[PDB]
Amino acid sequence: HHHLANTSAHDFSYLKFVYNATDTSLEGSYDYIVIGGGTSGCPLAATLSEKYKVLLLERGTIATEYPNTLTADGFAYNLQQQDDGKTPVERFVSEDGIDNVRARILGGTTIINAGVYARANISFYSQTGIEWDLDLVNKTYEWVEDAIVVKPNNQSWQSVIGEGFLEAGILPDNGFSLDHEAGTRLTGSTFDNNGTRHAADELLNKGDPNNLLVAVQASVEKILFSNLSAIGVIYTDSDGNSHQAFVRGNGEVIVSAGTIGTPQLLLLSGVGPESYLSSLNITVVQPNPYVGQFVYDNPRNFINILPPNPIEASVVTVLGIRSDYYQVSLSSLPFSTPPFSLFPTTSYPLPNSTFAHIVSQVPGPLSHGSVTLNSSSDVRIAPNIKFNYYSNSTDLANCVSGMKKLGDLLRTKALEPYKARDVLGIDGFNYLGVPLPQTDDASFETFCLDNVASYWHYHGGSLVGKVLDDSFRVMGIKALRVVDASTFPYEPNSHPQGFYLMLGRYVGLQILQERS
Ligand SMILES: Cc1cc2nc3c(=O)[nH]c(=O)nc-3n(C[C@H](O)[C@H](O)[C@H](O)COP(=O)(O)OP(=O)(O)OC[C@H]3O[C@@H](n4cnc5c(N)ncnc54)[C@H](O)[C@@H]3O)c2cc1C
Ligand SMILES: *[C@@H]1O[C@H](CO)[C@@H](O)[C@H](O)[C@H]1NC(C)=O
Ligand SMILES: *[C@@H]1O[C@H](CO)[C@@H](O)[C@H](O)[C@H]1NC(C)=O
Ligand SMILES: *[C@@H]1O[C@H](CO)[C@@H](O)[C@H](O)[C@H]1NC(C)=O
Ligand SMILES: *[C@@H]1O[C@H](CO)[C@@H](O)[C@H](O)[C@H]1NC(C)=O
Ligand SMILES: *[C@@H]1O[C@H](CO)[C@@H](O)[C@H](O)[C@H]1NC(C)=O
Ligand SMILES: *[C@@H]1O[C@H](CO)[C@@H](O)[C@H](O)[C@H]1NC(C)=O
Ligand SMILES: N#C[C@H](O)c1ccccc1
Repeated sequence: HHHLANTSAHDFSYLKFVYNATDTSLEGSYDYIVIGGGTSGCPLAATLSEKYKVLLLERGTIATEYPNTLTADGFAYNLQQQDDGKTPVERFVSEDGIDNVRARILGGTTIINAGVYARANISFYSQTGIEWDLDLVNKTYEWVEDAIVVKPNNQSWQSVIGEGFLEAGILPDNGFSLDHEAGTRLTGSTFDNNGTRHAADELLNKGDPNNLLVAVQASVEKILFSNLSAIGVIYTDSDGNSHQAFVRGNGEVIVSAGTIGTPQLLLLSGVGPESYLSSLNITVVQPNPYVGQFVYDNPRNFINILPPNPIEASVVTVLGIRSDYYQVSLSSLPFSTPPFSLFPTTSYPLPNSTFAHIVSQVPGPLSHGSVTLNSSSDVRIAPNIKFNYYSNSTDLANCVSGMKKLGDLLRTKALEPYKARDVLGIDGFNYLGVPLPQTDDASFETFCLDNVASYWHYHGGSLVGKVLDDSFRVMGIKALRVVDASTFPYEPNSHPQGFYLMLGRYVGLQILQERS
């Protein structure tokens, strides 16, 4: 409010200091090296560059190469596009069997995501026990929001869903608010009112162009070490040739390669569980039993309704929040090619008309799994990942509560106009896929287990309190930090990009304050 961004084209001014990793003149010594130009990595690198020489290394290319990443209309397209190793969406399947994606592009997952912007639940900070500078946290949210967050305009389906949330008892009406609070609200979006996507790469425009260099298609393969200290990285370019870059003096390497990429790189570099790394004949630099451990994926459960008259497609902006479930709905055109991981399997029925995807998210979650290496040498080979969905019964109980609330939502007068048949029950809707069950808990448990998908908000693998201290330093190693979604075991809110955008700059400011 007051400070929020305006509608405007995507600002690629920063491309004036973006270079192909094939350029050997980038090799040398910097004050900071940031690995991964994503949600946390971009504002971290921009912030550090205000005073110091920074090299940001990103394995993907620049978003201008894939224009459908730059509009709200292109959201499904990037997920429908086949993964050829260069596309901004990298496809994967967890060992649980659930299809999923991660970003491979400068800007990270903010370039492919659903655009929902929220600040962290204000209780999160005290829950962590970290000594946060809370005033600075809030100044930093405003720094991000001034650049890339707007108040969304009205969308007919979002307004329907918001009336339904309220009628179904998800109270109070919070109006327009960026805050994760119980009740129903319109939140911010990183899509602007013209549908232009804004993203973490635009925060590079706040860096000092004399101090910040960005290398794209830079695949960082290994952290180099010396008092055990990180001293640099090895990265390879798109032609396959290798390159080295180093930090100097009191500088530091920061890993911002995401929930999947950060544990992978730590393990490949010999930071990780001693018996596991020894089992792979990877030389142990720093034993730590928790690298790649405590990896979480909040479950998404859903139904799809097919209204008898067309509904307008929308981006998610209206949120229904309770402590035990977070709910939204997306409306979408039909398609004959599925957006990968929207549904949990490729063998899911295709919609022939417009549909509403009505969704609940389990908080936490309490179930967790791990990231392990698939290759002990090649960072381009994706690691194995398993989330163990619903292995914790509290998660299953919370999904049951969310699914019952979705039942309530389907029974509201707000959603009544979208039934195919004017009958009393919710079997008057036409469904794509499996409808909601029956009244007893056992049928809701079965529905939750069988039809789970990824919410895409996975986190963990390099936790504060396990791998990192409260300053995000890797314990036992000087000049090495981790800043991204690998760092916390629970969500900060229903939609975490806002927290991790903030976190990139905030830790950058903490580093600079430490320096001084
Ligand atoms: C489809 C989808 C939709 C989403 N929608 C929303 C939403 O609407 N709202 C919301 O709040 N959250 C959303 N999220 C979640 C949120 O966007 C992510 O949790 C968050 O962006 C993760 O930030 P990160 O910095 O941890 O990772 P990333 O943003 O993915 O950054 C990691 C970067 O590191 C790079 N990298 C990895 N390994 C290496 C390496 N070895 N060398 C060099 N570079 C490397 C990657 O290419 C990537 O750019 C969505 C997620 C997905 C998948
Ligand atoms: C980098 O250069 C190689 C040729 O040496 C080219 O194939 C590749 O597309 C370039 N990448 C970018 C991001 O410009
Ligand atoms: C930070 O902002 C939130 C709103 O997002 C507000 O509730 C809180 O009081 C603020 N905290 C401080 C320390 O200013
Ligand atoms: C590790 O190396 C030893 C030889 O030093 C060999 O016996 C063992 O099979 C190797 N294990 C792996 C997983 O490569
Ligand atoms: C906010 O976080 C606190 C502390 O973890 C939790 O008790 C509360 O339920 C959360 N509120 C919402 C609306 O998620
Ligand atoms: C690597 O991933 C493949 C999937 O293509 C899987 O079949 C294989 O078991 C994995 N190997 C290791 C060592 O993780
Ligand atoms: C679930 O998680 C909680 C907290 O982490 C833990 O106490 C419990 O043992 C786990 N398992 C089940 C089945 O609740
Ligand atoms: N992330 C996120 C949004 O909530 C979302 C967007 C599309 C489908 C499900 C959920």
